[PDB]
Amino acid sequence: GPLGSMTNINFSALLRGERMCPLTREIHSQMLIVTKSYSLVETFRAFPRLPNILEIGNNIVSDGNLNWGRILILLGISQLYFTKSESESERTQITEQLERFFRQDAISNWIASNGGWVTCASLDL
Repeated sequence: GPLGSMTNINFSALLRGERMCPLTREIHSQMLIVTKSYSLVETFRAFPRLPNILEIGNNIVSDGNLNWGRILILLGISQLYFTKSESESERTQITEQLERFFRQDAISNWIASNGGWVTCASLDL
């Protein structure tokens, strides 16, 4: 049979911020730029203690639009939750919640029709 699905971005490597392939490393850099530029640390305090990244991602497309900045905001929020986590169970759930968001057909199709993650990595922020 054909090759089964594989992740485009390694979200576990992204959020652990250690070993990363070049594309994931550049997305990480972009995520931190957006985190600082949009003061995400400050707004993050108003989010719930218990992460629900799928809900947050679906909130950010509630108006029916998507763009790479919104994706980087979602990642940056996910990173703040991941950093604040105190168990491997929570960290795994955050990563699984992220993967579930990006595997939704509309999100996946948007990424593929808007230049892929390489185009995200290449934005001049």
